[PDB]
Amino acid sequence: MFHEFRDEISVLKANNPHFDKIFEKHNQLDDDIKTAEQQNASDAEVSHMKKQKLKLKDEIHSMIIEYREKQKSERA
Repeated sequence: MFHEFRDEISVLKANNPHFDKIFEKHNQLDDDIKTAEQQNASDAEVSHMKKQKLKLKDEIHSMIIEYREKQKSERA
């Protein structure tokens, strides 16, 4: 919810060269969970897809962790 969670996560993670793979794979999950949530072909299917969301999110969120430690270690 913090500014650095949407501004640091969307600016550094949504614009970093790694976003290509980290965001494409992550954006795919959110695309598979939403496409599955549209009709909910199967609760277990829609609930299993989300499990990959927070998982594929950890990589996007984890990037910031390494970004705040590199920017503070490299810049600070």
